Amino acid sequence: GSTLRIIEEPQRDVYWIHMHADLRACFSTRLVDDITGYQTNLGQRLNTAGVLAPHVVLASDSDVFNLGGDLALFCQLIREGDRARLLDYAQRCVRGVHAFHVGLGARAHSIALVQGNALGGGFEAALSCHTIIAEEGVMMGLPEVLFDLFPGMGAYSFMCQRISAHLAQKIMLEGNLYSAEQLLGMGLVDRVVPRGQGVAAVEQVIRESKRTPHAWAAMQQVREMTTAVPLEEMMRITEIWVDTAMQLGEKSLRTMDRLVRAQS
Amino acid sequence: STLRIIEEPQRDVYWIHMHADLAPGRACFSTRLVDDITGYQTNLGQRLNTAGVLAPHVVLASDSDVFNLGGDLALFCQLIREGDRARLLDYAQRCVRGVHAFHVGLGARAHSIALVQGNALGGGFEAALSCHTIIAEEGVMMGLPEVLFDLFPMGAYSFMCQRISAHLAQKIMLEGNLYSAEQLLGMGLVDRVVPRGQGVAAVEQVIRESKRTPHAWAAMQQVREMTTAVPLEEMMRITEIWVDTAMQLGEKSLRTMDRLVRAQ
Amino acid sequence: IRTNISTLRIIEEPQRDVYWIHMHADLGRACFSTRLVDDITGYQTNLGQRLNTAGVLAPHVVLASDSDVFNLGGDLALFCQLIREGDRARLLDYAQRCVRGVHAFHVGLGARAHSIALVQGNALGGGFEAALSCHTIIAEEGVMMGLPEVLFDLFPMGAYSFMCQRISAHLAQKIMLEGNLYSAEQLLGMGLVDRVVPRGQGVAAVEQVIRESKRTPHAWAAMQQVREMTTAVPLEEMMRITEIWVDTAMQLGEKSLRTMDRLVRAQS
Repeated sequence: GSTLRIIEEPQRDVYWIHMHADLRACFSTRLVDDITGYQTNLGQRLNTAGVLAPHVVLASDSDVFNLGGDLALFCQLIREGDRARLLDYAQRCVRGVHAFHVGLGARAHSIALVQGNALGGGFEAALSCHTIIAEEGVMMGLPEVLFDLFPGMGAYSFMCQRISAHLAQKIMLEGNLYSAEQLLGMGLVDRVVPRGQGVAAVEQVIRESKRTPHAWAAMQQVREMTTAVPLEEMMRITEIWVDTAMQLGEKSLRTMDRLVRAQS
Repeated sequence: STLRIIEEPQRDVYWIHMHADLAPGRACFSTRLVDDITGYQTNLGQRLNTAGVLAPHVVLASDSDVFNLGGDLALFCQLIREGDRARLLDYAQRCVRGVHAFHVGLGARAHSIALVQGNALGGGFEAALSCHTIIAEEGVMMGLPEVLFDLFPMGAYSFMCQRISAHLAQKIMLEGNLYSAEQLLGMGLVDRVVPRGQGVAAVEQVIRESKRTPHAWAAMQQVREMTTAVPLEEMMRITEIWVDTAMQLGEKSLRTMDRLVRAQ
Repeated sequence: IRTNISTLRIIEEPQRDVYWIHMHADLGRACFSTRLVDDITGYQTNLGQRLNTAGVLAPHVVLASDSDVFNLGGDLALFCQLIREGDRARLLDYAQRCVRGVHAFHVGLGARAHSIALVQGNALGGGFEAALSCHTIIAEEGVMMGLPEVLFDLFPMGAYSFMCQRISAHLAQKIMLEGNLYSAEQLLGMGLVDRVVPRGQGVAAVEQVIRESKRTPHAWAAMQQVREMTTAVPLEEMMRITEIWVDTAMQLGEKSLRTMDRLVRAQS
């Protein structure tokens, strides 16, 4: 769990997950394992304690939110032809984001606090939460498509919850980066605040939300039988993602190599 | 006794005016009102089918200074304090049958039109959303403020998702805000907004337009049935969720509901 | 099993896997005549087969028009003839053929192709639906689109299915029933079209979409696979809707039929 800085507030049942406590700021296998590990642990305690409508905040201790998938790993596994290991990584990432999407199995309120740039998997992670709070500037998008890498952490599924299937498709293929304000007008982020005011915004959401715990839980039950993204669906999409990733040529791999270096 | 019905078999237009019995009490969905509405719906629907009338029109309106204040809070408090889940569930199921009937045109592929000339809160707002066309007069306020005392909203979510994103629908349902007709129009939650006292004229305009394309309307309804229509069974599973949550309302929520009844 | 595919003017660029289909090369009114529909479906199958065999990744197919309008929709003259003769069989056959044509664009000819509709003239009824079936719609200023046929009680195919991909089910219904015509600008703000450009700049706009899109072939193919298992409109669904369409069409009254008669003459 060295990759995470955890702050737990049992009294009010608010829990903070800070990524990149070990520090590129990406979803390394260690970070993914640490996140899923904590999600499972926290979810178990919440269930066992019978807590109603807990809040879980996803944040970052880095100057960026999260740069997405572990491109260095992708290049290694693709060049080695290790589909099995790549698929496993993808599935673990999906379990992570889906957990936020369904409230860790504890009907929790997941809040993404984006105070830096969120690219690829990073943007997907934010979209997996119930509420997205971003500061100015910040920059969010899936530019990885520009070297022909299909987004692999539920971008389409999560976006369709907020926008049309067609627009979601356009955004995913275009490879553009959007400002927090642009995303707000697009309905992809919920609140935009000045720099350094992110945490304050999160507290506002919590305070307002904590006044309707049963209503929240009920809403979550309804989502579960209606609009919720099925984990089984996301897994079938990971098969598509891995198959496409494994077909990346050296041009793409080399570009990914250069990106890692520039960011690292 | 709770309804003032005006039938025009000449042009197959049927007006349902709620709250005819008050002409003194609370303008809400009392058990009697719900029974009266569902009873008439079933009767009219069967009559229309037997007569084979194509694309009839049914208008939901109110004779009170408000459209409808929603669920019978006075009843809820009684049943909740008595622990009578059976009766509460039965009430909920009857309400769902009523709103779903409007949604599917009474089983006669009719055109449901909600004429909202007064405030529509909770169930009242949901009733309007269950119709195919919502006509509101300037100044009118609609919303689901009951969530503020932790009472989950019926078919609100189901109906809203027909007009807006699942994400936005969820946010609206949990915020507990009231919206003006003007705002609702820009949000896509109401279809037409006209000056006070012009509501009926607006309804007649919709009727005239629609009556000029009966076969096309019937076809559209057939398509809806095999695509986007909200399943009755789905709404009936949601009632289970609703009752389970309602039965857990604390004393403070009950007192708040008590006061609201008195005030209204 | 290849076979012969003059209602179309085809321009193929295998050098870059781009293929242009220009409707109304034979030009009566610029609508979906039985001849045009057969020409389109025939070419779609031929090209699709070639693309599949070649294993080409993310080919582009452009639907355009050589007429001053994009497409006026269904063959009203044919409808009136069949309806008055009570020939449901032939009417249904026509509808199903149209559905196969539009669905093919929707699913990229079964070769994961990127379908682009270049609308430089009015697109009515089937014409508007045809554009909505594509993945990208590029329109020029001044162009009007809509489904005014509903006005004489003719139900719009897959218009509803295709619109629900871009807008709410509720708004789709209203647009489907109102019978209004919308400008390219209006459609853009509504999310029903993707880009609006000045007159005569349509082709340039298409080239721009293609040039940029060609940088992400594998990504496109993957997206199409996801669409297939999630939000793509099933051919089965459209076929069931054709039954509803024909049953309604066969019930058109004298007034409607006469209105259709005059429309054909006016447009012709």
